[PDB]
Amino acid sequence: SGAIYVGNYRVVNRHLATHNDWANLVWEDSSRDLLVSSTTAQGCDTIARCDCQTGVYYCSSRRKHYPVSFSKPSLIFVEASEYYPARYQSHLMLAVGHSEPGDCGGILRCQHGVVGIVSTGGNGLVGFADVRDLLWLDE
Ligand SMILES: CSc1ccccc1CC(=O)N1C[C@@H](C)C[C@H](C(N)=O)C1
Ligand SMILES: [Zn+2]
Repeated sequence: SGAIYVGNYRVVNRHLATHNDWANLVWEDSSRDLLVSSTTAQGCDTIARCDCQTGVYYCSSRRKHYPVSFSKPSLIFVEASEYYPARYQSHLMLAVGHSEPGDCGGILRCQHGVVGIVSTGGNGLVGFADVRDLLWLDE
C-alpha cells in the first residue's frame, strides 16, 4: 500500500484504488497502473522533474529503505494477475531489489523529489510506475 499526496491530488496504484478514489477520479491509465483522485487537504509531497536513474525506495515487506539503480521509463511485458490480463505496462522502470505484491505503493525518491511508486516485481526485481512526466500534478 501507499500513495503520493501532491497539491490537491492523491496518486495510487490503479489496482489498489478505493471506492473513494474512483468517486473523486481525476485521471487513470490501466496501461500504467496509475490512478489520481482529488483531495480537500493540501499534500505533503513534491515531484521530481529530472532524468535520475538512481534513488531510494521504501520496501514495506522489510520495513526499510533501499538504494536502487533503475531503467528509464519503458514498455515492459507484465504477466497476468488477479488485477490485469497479460499486457505491456508503459512508463515502467525496473531495478534489482526486494519486493512482494503488498509492497505496491512504496515511494521511490531521488534528490529532486518523488520519482514514482512500486507497481511490479519478481525474483530479486522491483518495478516502479514513473510519475515525473505528469506535469499537471503541480502545474
Ligand atoms: C511489487 S509486485 C510483485 C513483487 C514480487 C513478485 C510479484 C509481484 C506482483 C506483480 O508484479 N504484479 C501483480 C499485481 C500486483 C499487479 C502488478 C501490475 N502492475 O500489473 C503486477
Ligand atoms: Zn532526480
